[PDB]
Amino acid sequence: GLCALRSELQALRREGFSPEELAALESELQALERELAALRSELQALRG
Amino acid sequence: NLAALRSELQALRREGFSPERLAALESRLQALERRLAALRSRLQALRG
Repeated sequence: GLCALRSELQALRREGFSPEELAALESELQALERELAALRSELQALRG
Repeated sequence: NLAALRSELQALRREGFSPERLAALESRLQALERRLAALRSRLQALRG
């Protein structure tokens, strides 16, 4: 799940994977987090 | 919890809220889920 992928990247960073090696994966995860946050705020806006 | 989000979307639809905004959000949720599983796969290839 989103949570597990977040914990997997922390693990990879703990195991010595560098930012250049993970930049594309970390930036994709960040965007999905932010898109999920957006969807939830759209729902609150409808309910509002 | 994307299942929860889907449940909220369907609840709002039953309650008469903007069917078109809800459709647009459902569409974005599908696209987000496609990228989520694709990211999951890329991480699995690295095998920690």
